[PDB]
Amino acid sequence: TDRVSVGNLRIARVLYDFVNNEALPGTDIDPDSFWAGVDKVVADLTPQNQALLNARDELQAQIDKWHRRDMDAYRQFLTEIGYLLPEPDDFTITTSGVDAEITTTAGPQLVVPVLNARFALNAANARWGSLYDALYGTDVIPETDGAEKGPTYNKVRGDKVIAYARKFLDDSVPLSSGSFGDATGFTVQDGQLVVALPDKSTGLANPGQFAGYTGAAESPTSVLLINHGLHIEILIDPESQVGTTDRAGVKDVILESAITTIMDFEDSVAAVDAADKVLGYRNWLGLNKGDLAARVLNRDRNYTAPGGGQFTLPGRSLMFVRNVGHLMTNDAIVDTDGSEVFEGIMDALFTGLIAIHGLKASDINSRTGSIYIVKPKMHGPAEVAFTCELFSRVEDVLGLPQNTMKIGIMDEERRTTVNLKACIKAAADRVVFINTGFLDRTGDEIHTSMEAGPMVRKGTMKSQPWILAYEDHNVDAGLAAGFSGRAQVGKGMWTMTELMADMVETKIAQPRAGASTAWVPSPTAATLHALHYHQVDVAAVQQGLAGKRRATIEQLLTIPLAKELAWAPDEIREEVDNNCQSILGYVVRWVDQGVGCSKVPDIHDVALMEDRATLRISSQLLANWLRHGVITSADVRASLERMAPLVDRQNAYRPMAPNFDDSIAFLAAQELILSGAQQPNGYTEPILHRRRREFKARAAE
Ligand SMILES: [Mg+2]
Repeated sequence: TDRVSVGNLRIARVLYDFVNNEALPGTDIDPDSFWAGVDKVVADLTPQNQALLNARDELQAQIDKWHRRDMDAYRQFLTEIGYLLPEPDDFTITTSGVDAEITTTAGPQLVVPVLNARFALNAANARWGSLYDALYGTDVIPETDGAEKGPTYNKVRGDKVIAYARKFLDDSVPLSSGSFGDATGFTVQDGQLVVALPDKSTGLANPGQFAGYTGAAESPTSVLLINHGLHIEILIDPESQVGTTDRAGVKDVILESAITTIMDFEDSVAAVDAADKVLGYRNWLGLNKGDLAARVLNRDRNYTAPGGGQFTLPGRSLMFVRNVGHLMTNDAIVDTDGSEVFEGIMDALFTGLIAIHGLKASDINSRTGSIYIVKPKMHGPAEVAFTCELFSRVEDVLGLPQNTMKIGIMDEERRTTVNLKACIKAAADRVVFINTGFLDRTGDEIHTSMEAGPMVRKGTMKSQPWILAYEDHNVDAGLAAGFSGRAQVGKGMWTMTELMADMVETKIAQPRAGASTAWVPSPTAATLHALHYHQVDVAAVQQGLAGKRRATIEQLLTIPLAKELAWAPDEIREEVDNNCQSILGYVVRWVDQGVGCSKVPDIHDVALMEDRATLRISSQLLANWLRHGVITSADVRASLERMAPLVDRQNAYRPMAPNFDDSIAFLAAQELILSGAQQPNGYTEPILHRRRREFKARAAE
């Protein structure tokens, strides 16, 4: 074959070559020492990795049985089987060497598929974004009569955008008197910002909110402000299209938006072989070396301090990289017998190696010397400790200081939720955040209690007792662990990519809940969500929550079982079509085109961002309804065949209809539902990877 032998490993040549020719040069790490290290790490930790997976199956088998055969009894049971462990002693995390974007700044956290270079670059550059563009291009500014979007600039709509932003400025950086709506000009005098009004001139209520400016102080090209640690930059140009119409010549209002971004190797991308992993690793490498070009990465921004000195602000989002979890293997590397090597282990080694470049001036990501890795789908403290040991072994192989590789803990599996304190403690010196990945968490909620009975509709999950308890519990544990000022307390994604007016009105609940960050689907969403952090003083919210215990173990364990006679025929029908539509729209692009993240309109025609987690939920819900007689196999088939044609319509695309059984993608969709109950913890990768590889094979012959 086309593999390279290194000890007990046989590395796909493309991966081998990529590492030696692109990743290693510049790290001082000799190839022979690196590969020997890979071999050693895989050999040493694989047994423990498998053991952990066996533990998951064992626990789930006991739970399935318990249901097939009272909160006090259930809780007692979970304790006996080691599912629910004792609460560890109180403690404070000790993670050091973390950048300000994580320890101090509260703001949006963007996620992007790392296999898409364009997206990745746009996301990295999302650190700064036009509020005008975000307001004008979305429904935040309703397209009422006269204010709708046309092929050319609508002056009326533009005026609404201007007023919207002027109000934002008034609410964020208050003037001593008057409002920005009446400003006529901006000047810097005695290191002070002076806003000219018609009747008089005024300074800032809090002069300290003035952070800088560009151009001559006597007539700045831009004025930099700061609120709750986030920058706001007013651009000034009386000659610009918008400026010519503004009272103070204001051209735009730029907001520091995506403070941090997660370059994702997991749920938003489809990488089933060495070739796919390499495309991802190379983009990750380009990001860290700063030379990725599809467009390029922006340079840092230069300003003059109010006092006179020159300073620079990062023009890029501080990058995290989300490795895959402990489950999957990938043939990018196989042993002598041909057994695939655990993908998570490889990601730690490769993304870690690559991350070293982001620790040096491009020919910088982290100035404090840390590598930020999000580790998803972990189940319990032992799996967290396993990840920490993996990182410890990789640092050794890479010759990096111990604890360089920090971990962003996803709280997205039930066994981690109910043992969250312990999970944090296991990574007390490496954790940089905990985040409530509500989608995966909901998927795990359904699978864990699969045998308990029919679950409530998917949409109903967002407001169930278990998830609300889960959200507050995550915050409580993080704050109790001393996260405020040391690590991020984050919350989930807003998947309705086009409903920005709704996101702006409701996503404010997250920072209000003490979350120093939350996930956004795009640069536009990051800029709009940034608004929330200007309205909410997260640092103050967290201080006020410190010490509070708002969720009981009972609330966390409250299974989302549906009540008797809960739905009507039309309601069950809608739920099935909606879930099938979501599954088919996502899967067809996954299997046929290798796209792990797509915008798929639901039964209500609302554009929803689909990823493996949204898929895990839809497939698990239907698997659960089919499992308990709520719907028949005919209902599932009919929905799939009814929605399939619509998906073909919405879309190098290969139609699934009319001959659905000839479509590998259609078959995958059907398999995910019908075999959903048998998938490990309801994970979609096993099926998705197999079907995607099958497609590639067929396409090759
Ligand atoms: Mg997830």
